[PDB]
Amino acid sequence: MYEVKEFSSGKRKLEDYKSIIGEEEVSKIQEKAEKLKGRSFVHVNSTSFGGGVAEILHSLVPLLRSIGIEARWFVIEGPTEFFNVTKTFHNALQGNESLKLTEEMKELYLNVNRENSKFIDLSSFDYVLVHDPQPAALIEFYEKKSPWLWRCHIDLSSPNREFWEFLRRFVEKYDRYIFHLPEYVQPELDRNKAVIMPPSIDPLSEKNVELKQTEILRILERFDVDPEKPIITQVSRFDPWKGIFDVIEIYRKVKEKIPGVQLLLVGVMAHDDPEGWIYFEKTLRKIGEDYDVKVLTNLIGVHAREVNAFQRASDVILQMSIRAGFGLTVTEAMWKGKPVIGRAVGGIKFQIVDGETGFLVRDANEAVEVVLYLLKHPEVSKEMGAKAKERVRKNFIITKHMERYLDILNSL
Ligand SMILES: O=c1ccn([C@@H]2O[C@H](COP(=O)(O)OP(=O)(O)O[C@H]3O[C@H](CO)[C@@H](O)[C@H](O)[C@H]3O)[C@@H](O)[C@H]2O)c(=O)[nH]1
Repeated sequence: MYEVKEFSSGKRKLEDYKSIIGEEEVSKIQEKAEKLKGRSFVHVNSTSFGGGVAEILHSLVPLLRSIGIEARWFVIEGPTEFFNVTKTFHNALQGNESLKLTEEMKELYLNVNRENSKFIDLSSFDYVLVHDPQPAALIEFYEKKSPWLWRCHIDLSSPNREFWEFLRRFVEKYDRYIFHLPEYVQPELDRNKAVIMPPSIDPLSEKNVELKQTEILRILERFDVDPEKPIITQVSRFDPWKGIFDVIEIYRKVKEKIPGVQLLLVGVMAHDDPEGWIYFEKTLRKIGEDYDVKVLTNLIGVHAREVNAFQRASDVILQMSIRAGFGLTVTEAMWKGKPVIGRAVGGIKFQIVDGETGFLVRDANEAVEVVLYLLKHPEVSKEMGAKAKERVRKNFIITKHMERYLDILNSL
């Protein structure tokens, strides 16, 4: 079990966001952090590199620090054989009731947890937060003296029975269980001690920070995107249920009335995700040689900062997921003032205020209508975008994220 000490976002402090949330909110914040002044608020997880959870803590910990709380972040150490099992635990918990949990695995898991628990006495802190499965087992290797919080970053409405009955012996312990949406909350738990906390976006990160016109254009000219013609875009992982083929249908139907429209299929995916790289190949084959369609991924060098450019350069953003988690991509788009068109699923139904900040469609032909509407009526589009930005500012920003936690500690 290592520790953060440093960070990457730098010395992020509530002040760096003053301009974004106004002083009344920075105040309202500091207030809620006085009643928790000089306290212990530790975070534990699998890694500080790959992941959004990691990307969130790098900004969140410093932030908690600079507000009066002695935040601190410890990570977990383990051999490949430990992560692979957890990779399984993961997909097991998110459905896929074909994986088998065995004693070899249980022993390994619990042991890794028993060991990494002999490095830092977690029970000594005023409050403890454990992120995701991997370290859930820690809670039974110390005697509770303070509240323990379990933060879940995955779905738990239909988990692999075998695996949930095991993990649950750890989760049921913690004082509160935190889920992104009110659908990931397993019944085996006590709804009274459960907390809904949508994730958030950090306005100042690579993925969401305001770039300069010139850089956007460089990134555009680099992947052959014409900023002078209309652009529609869907940012998402390449899997069978993100509506990627529907977006292609939409782009084609729209293209009949607007022959210059361009479709941007953006998406970063790990090199060990065959499932993903196979749907990716399938997509290119379906698109055929229509180069007005740009398939942008990390293979070709697309990353957070490039994705940033692509979203900003878009006229309309789509998210035709058929099955979705919270949908941070919809959030980023809303932050950049873009009207989103998407399906009523998971987090997408909660973020989009139909008719106000974007539209919720049921199929592709309806998605086609609104895309043409918006394209034809830019001022309207600009409107929905502004509102969408406000919605995020007031609801899904890393500061409203923290303030949510602060609310959780004063409620213990
Ligand atoms: O191709 C991609 C895909 C994701 N992102 C980033 O990831 C975020 C969007 O994530 P979404 O695409 O919102 O993530 P989900 O698909 O909703 O993640 C689901 O699946 C995960 C496991 O794979 C679970 O842990 C989550 O709880 C579950 O919601 C955005 O902020 C992006 O910065 C990219 O930049 N490019």
